[PDB]
Amino acid sequence: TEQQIEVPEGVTVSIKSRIVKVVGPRGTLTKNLKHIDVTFTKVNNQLIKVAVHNGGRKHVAALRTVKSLVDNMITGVTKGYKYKMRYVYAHFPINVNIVEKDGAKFIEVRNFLGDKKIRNVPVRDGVTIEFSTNVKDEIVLSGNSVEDVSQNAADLQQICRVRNKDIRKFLDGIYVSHK
RNA sequence: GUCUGAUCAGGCAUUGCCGCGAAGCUACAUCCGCUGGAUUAUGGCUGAACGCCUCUAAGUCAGAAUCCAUGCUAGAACGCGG
Repeated sequence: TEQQIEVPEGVTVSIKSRIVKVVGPRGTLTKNLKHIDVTFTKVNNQLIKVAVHNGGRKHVAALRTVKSLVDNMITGVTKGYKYKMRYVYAHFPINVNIVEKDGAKFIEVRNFLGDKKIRNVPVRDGVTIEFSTNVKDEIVLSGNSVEDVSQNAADLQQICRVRNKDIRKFLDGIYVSHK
């Protein structure tokens, strides 16, 4: 089938082959968007329209999602999402520095479990990670994208997953709060 | 023990006669030794198939000795080539 997605006043959508751009005051975000047959390069003024002729189970998947991610990219570049995690610790005081001053496209977790060491991961695109107010448990991501924003949830969770000691007993772990 | 005439001074000979070191070599001994790339279980990330949902169909990431290259020898098919 075919679907329609509009664009408001202070946003400019521009799909140009599979390469998409959505423009907003936070940033301008690129991903790709094109499956088998389906042509999303049909800009009818405001309405960007996905259209395909064929159907089928796995085929209808890439009809909806290319429609969805342009609505999600406008919410990302305009408003900004907030994906939610928390630093948890058992006894030892888990210490964090953020992507400002010291962190030059990296975040850090030190004193995870009983580390004298450090478990380090980089960060993705133009994500303005809002850790703390004064001090908080919660770290909360926000950026210009949708994907790259919560990718800094993935970055931070996997690098210090509770592996070498058990997750069940030892409660040093930065788990997800909710999507 | 015997010969060189004898004494004597010198030789053969009995495994290097048998008793004790340093050339020449060595240990029971001396010296030395881990770079980048590709990805899996697994966990997530945006988002489906399928009004909700979730790692995959579009889209997109973190990730294992071994894998793989660093380190040393070599008939362009590898000793290049001035």
